[PDB]
Amino acid sequence: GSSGSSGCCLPPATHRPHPTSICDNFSAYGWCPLGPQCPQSHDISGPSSG
Ligand SMILES: [Zn+2]
Repeated sequence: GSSGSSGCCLPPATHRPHPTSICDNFSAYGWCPLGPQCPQSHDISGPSSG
């Protein structure tokens, strides 16, 4: 297929900070019974099925 722009992502100047541990509920489900207080991080990436 067509392809031009080589992704408008930030330079390698510095690698972004990585999480310590993602939750199990908010991870996929999206919601968590602990809310923001939850000790685990809640990062919504957006996986695919299939
Ligand atoms: Zn959680």
